[PDB]
Amino acid sequence: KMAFTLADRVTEEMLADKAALVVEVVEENYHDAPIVGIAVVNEHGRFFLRPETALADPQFVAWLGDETKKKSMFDSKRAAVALKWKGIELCGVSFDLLLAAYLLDPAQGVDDVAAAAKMKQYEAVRPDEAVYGKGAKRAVPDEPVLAEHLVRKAAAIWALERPFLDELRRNEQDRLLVELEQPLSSILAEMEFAGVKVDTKRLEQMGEELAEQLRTVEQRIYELAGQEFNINSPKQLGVILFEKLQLPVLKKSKTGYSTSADVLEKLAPYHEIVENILHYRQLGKLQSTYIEGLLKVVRPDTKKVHTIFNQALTQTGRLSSTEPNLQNIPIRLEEGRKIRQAFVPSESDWLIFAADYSQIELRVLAHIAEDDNLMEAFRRDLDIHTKTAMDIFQVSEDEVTPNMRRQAKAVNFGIVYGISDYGLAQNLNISRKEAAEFIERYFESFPGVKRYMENIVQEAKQKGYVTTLLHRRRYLPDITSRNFNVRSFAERMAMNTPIQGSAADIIKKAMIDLNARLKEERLQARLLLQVHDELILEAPKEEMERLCRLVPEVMEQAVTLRVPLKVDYHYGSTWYDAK
DNA sequence: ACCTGACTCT
DNA sequence: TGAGAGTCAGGT
Ligand SMILES: OC[C@H]1O[C@@](CO)(O[C@H]2O[C@H](CO)[C@@H](O)[C@H](O)[C@H]2O)[C@@H](O)[C@@H]1O
Ligand SMILES: [Mg+2]
Repeated sequence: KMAFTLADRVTEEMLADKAALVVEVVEENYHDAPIVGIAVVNEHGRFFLRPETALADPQFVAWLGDETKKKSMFDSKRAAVALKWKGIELCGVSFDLLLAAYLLDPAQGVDDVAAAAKMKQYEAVRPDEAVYGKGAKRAVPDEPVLAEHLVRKAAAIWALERPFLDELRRNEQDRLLVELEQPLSSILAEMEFAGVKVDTKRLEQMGEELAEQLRTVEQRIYELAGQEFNINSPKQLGVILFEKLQLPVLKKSKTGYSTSADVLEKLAPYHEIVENILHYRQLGKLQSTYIEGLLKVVRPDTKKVHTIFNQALTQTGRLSSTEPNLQNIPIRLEEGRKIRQAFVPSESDWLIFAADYSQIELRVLAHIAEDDNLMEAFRRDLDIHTKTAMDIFQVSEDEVTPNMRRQAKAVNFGIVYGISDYGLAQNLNISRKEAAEFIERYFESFPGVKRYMENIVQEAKQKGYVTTLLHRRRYLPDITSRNFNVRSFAERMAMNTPIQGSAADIIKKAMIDLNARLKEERLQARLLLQVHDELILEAPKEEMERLCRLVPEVMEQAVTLRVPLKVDYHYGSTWYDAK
């Protein structure tokens, strides 16, 4: 039972210039959430503070906001955002153990102090799930149990900083932490806190129209089935399709009949019900997920959504986005794309500005593989899919048909995401054998890419991991598996992670560079969102001309590759219009 | 409360 | 026959 002072006032010895700090927010969504307790561990001791005391104390608040008073934390964004909602600035966080653990091995799934500490044989700290419980039973425990937990977390941070930093340095990842992921965390905190304004009235009227179209289609489906059933139950729908209407079973799921859209598209010729089911699902997804789902997470006092970017989750160095996920808002189909008309600037006379990299992943591949053909294509700023078609099919540009371009694009999608010949076969509705032929023809036209793929798979086997341009790492222990599919996937990930992960590295560095430039230029523009290869901002209408020049340049110059980077941009009165 | 299947994005 | 994030409805 670890020693500490349960303090009832802040003292000067709590305000040392180096500390482990815990500012505990237990709610999963930390926006405008309570802080339940505070712990400080430093050279003078271990301290627990009640937040109503600490956060009302001017000296404690000044210390929190003093850049020269250095703090080590776990998940500093969570604390920084919760403090922002209370009007308190957190500065001086020089070490974030969450981000340190994530960089060392994203596959460990570190999401609490205990999990990080276990990586270095430190077990004098309980998992948060053990203290707070889970789901319905989740609760803040009584003060003695809470205070000991927060102090043990602070103690672990204090003890673990040096070994984590030492391993990062050995991995050549120390700058990645201190110069890239930590500064980014502050930028993400500001994006999240600013939020995105939503035109809820427009969403509600869309919901009304959708509801009417769903009722029409649903009724059509029942008259075509000759009975009512739950269309959203793949079990009940499978009985109607495959038993009652006797449609061919072209594919199964672990549990029953497949009703995936690609299966359904093949069955459309047999019965009118099928097109109606596909339309019902399209409309229902928009209704349940992007109208109703979105409305439920808009804050009613300000009509904004405040996402949380998980910076320490994905295996490739991408962010993820939650509550709402603003990285999967519809765009491909025009009916869904209209959802974007609901995402508006937060101030009158402001506009939405969106800038995206053109083919960043294939450009990164050109650079890392040093493929002469691919590097020449991007040096000419060619349409990469048309050029890929010319090469794999050996035809001139004016002989490339739409279908040839489509198939070439699919081969390029495959390379960008590292999918298998089976995956490409499925995407193109062709045999595995034919997909393998496509892939072989690609390697004849891009032999540098082939050499890269061979060379990286050997490197992953030898080292045990692969790396990205800015030294992000992904371990691939399955590369030696005696199971063909398992090993093949690891080999694809060896090839793919440096492409996907380097693209994540670049856009992160661009975000950092852009925030610095916006401040230097005294612009009011602010970053709202990142969507993997694109950045969305809002700014006064009077700043658009400057941003047209500034934002693409900053993004294009974030790194210097053997090929140029190219950024496209658009702006308008809503996110829909920034196209 | 977790799992499955379907669907959205890059 | 693994790209992998998040969300939803249904269903054990
Ligand atoms: O605060 C985000 C940060 O916390 C973790 C747990 O360490 O994720 C928690 O919070 C997220 C934000 O709501 C949730 O999506 C997630 O389910 C929850 O565990 C980290 O994974 C994340 O980086
Ligand atoms: Mg793009």
